[PDB]
Amino acid sequence: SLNSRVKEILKENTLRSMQDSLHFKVKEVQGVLENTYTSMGIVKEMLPKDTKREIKIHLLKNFILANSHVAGVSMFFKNREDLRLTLLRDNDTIKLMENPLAQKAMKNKEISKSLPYYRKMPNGAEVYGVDILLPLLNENAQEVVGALMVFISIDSFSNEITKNRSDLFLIGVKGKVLLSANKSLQDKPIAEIYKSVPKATNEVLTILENGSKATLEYLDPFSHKENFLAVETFKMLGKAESKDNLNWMIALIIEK
Amino acid sequence: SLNSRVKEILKENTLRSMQDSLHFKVKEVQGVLENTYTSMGIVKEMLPKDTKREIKIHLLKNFILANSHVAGVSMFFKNREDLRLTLLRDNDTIKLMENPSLAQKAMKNKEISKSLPYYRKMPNGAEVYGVDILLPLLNENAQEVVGALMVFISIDSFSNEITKNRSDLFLIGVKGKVLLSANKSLQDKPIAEIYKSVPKATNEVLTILENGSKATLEYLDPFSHKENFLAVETFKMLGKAESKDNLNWMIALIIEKDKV
Repeated sequence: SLNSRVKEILKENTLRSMQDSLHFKVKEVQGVLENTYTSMGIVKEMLPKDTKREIKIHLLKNFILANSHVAGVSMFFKNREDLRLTLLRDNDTIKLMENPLAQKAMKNKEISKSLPYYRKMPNGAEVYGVDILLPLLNENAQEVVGALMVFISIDSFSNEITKNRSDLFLIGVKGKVLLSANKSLQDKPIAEIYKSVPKATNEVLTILENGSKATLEYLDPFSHKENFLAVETFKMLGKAESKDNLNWMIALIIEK
Repeated sequence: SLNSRVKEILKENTLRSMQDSLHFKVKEVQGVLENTYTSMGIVKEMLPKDTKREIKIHLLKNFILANSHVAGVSMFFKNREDLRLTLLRDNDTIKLMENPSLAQKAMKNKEISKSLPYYRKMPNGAEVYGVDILLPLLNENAQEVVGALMVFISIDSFSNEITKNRSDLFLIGVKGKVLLSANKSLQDKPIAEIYKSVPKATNEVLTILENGSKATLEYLDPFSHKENFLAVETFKMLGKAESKDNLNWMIALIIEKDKV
């Protein structure tokens, strides 16, 4: 008898310890984004200052070199044709000459972000990432003079999500898998992938809209064994306010 | 027999659990520090570029405004006496001064250096406990040192992570110096002396500090006169950066033994 009272107490503790482990991982991903956004704020303020084009390229280059999860940055200046540049990682950085999200951002004077997409890199590879768009202001902090685009590599979060583990999912807009040990799931919705357990995907998709966190059980269509699932949301753009600031999600699974 | 076996089992789970809680706190503190180390790396690279004095000050102002645990930032140029400036937090604003800004050794070293903890006089008359991180500024060819950037990290500002809404955590530094705890009068004192009534405990902690490990133990608290569990964990204060001046800091977590 008391065996069975012990087994329900231990299951409670398994679920809560799983939730703590997920929370630790969420904070780790938020802290990567926050390191990047701190540097990005400083570049945003310094890029429109009264500096030669070459200073500005040094600034963008050192921003990317310092931020491992940034795969490229772009500046566009309204009234300067020599300040419309992209930098992308290759071995070090490659400079290349030459906009709805950016047009929006300059007009609302507000940080924007794109949906996840693949972008080609100097060595023919394709990096899955999101653009973050920021207005650049003149000295008086009122006139918009340009835009800064930061390409955040979602693949870079392999250091946090898939490194020596395969039990973690990074989930994004509308249930899309952004990153997971199984690269075949990238860019596909959990509603498609996990159609065999509709209560689960729909409980998960609720938590993703509502923010919040939760645990459940579901039958994994790949392993065919029963799995504990724990999910937890955070705001990808952090504090901000922008209409574009959505919940991302990290999911953690454990075989029952 | 079932009761004792289960009680030992629960006790290990409890130590293990407070190590998890402490590791979380260590990564939060290291996250805060990484905000600053990433951006001071950019500042380090941009400062000696060919820009006007007024651009260099804007960059320093932006750097300190964006890093809440930075309480002062300074630039020194070997050959430009107009670029010898300090920005200090003055209550809620920033205060520019041109004072006479170890910094020798930093410029001779070409690696990132660090001071020992000290009490810095602030413009509002208060003293802030922190450390200077010193970064050399290199010319174009990355080979010759033209000056230094110094970043004063306020240890006191980690109260948000260590002592806000709790009193069970300690930040510990060089040779067991207490850097931050809820009992303000421990600051800057060695645990060897604070906890002299438990010499086996301090010997163990001090050993973990030098070996860069983690552990748990039990000790009788000289202040509450109750027995405590104690978990400790070291981390490299400068994080990923190689440096002669790097060392282990530590966070410690205590819990009254008769509450778990």
